[PDB]
Amino acid sequence: LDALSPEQLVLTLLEAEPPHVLISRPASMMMSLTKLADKELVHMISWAKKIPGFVELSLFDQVRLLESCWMEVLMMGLMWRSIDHPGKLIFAPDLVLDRDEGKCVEGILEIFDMLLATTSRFRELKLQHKEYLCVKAMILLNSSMYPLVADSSRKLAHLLNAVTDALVWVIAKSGISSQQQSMRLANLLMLLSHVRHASNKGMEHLLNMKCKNVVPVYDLLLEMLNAHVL
Amino acid sequence: LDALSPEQLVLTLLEAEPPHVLISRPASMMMSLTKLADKELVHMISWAKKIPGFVELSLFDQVRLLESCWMEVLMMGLMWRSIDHPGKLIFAPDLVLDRDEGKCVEGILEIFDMLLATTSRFRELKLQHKEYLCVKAMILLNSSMYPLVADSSRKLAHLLNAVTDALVWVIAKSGISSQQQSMRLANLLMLLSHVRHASNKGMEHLLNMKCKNVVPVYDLLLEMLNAHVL
Ligand SMILES: O=c1c(-c2ccc(O)cc2)coc2cc(O)cc(O)c12
Ligand SMILES: O=c1c(-c2ccc(O)cc2)coc2cc(O)cc(O)c12
Repeated sequence: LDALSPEQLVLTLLEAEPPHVLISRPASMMMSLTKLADKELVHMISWAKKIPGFVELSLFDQVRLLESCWMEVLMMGLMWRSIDHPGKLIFAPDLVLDRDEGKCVEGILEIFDMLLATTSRFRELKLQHKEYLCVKAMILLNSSMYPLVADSSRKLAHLLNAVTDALVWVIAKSGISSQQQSMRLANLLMLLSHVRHASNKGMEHLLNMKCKNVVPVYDLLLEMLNAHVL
Repeated sequence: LDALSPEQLVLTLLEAEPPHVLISRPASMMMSLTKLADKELVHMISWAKKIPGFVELSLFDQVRLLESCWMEVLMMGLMWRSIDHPGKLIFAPDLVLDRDEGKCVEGILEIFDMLLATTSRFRELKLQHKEYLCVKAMILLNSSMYPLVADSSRKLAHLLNAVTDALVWVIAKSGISSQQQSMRLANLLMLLSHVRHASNKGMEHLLNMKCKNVVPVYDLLLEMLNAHVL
């Protein structure tokens, strides 16, 4: 029970943060974004396994959550990396793209603008480091409704409730009024729907891409998940 | 300021609820769903105009919110209508479909299952009538980030904050602990991302449909919005 205690949970999530990922480049923008995502997924899996209680979930729930959440978690990390730089998306060290470079690939400008506007909202709310760590973990745990709708099910609700309690604790430490605490929790959680919207649009765009101009991220992810079951 | 007061706001939303809509039927499932949506949009516009402060927003914000939110608001009303009936989707009086009827149209079963699982989550949480009225209005107001990221912008934040305060008031009246209040607010708002996910999948499916087997809902909606500007 103390591993899921707020201060301790926050500090555990801080140490599970993924490393810096480089594209390390030797049709090009899409190849770079998909190659980058495949490299980051490796570390996302590692991060998930470090969230207190995640590996105590059934294997079925662990895999369903990872397969559903990947673009959302990737995009939430992108938004945190780009928070202090209006008009820029810091995909990686590295791979810094300006909004206007989205004009070169059909369908991408729309996705860049949604990403930049969501990032702007988190900048305006002055998202804290401790709040970002809770939110990103909530994105993985709230990704698939199925796992919630028995032993493993009880557990997922409990785990999502503990991260939420941590977020509530972080907001209370800010010293603001009870009304303002309630409002800040609502403003942050309403933004989760905008991160989900971006991920859905990104996935739709990727699925509409011609196979030759892209790394097959999803199939590579499934191989990773099979590789981690065996 | 008292029009946006919690008890009064809830009671105003209750009276702005749309009427029952019938398909009134004289390739068929998709025609029925799209004909139904076009009829409901007429009343959705009317409902929006009755939410305190909505018509005080700039015309640009009113139209952007309506164009972005339509499938989400339609689907949240569907989920409320179907809440007490596992395995059934009560699209309208009527037009009651069983989960298995989704098997007949390609791509629809996936959307029916997401709708039925989200509906199941709201049933498990025992969503109250007063909570549903606040949530549906929050779905319209949180639909587009753009309008938030000056006079009309200030206003949208204020309006979204008032509905949120109403929801917080409703949850507090339930008598549960402060921790439980925080947790219930989080559980409901996290479900908004699942309603957004369903709407995105529904829109993608509709856009992939062959024009002859569907009513052109979106173009009809734009005509309604132009018809209401003029
Ligand atoms: O944003 C992305 C990303 C992406 C990559 C790394 C990140 O950290 C975040 C997103 C990957 O593939 C795409 C593929 C697409 O077709 C469209 C997209 O917007 C993306
Ligand atoms: O669910 C819907 C609805 C719909 C209709 C009425 C409602 O109250 C809610 C959703 C309309 O068009 C679609 C069109 C689609 O291609 C797929 C869908 O799932 C839908």
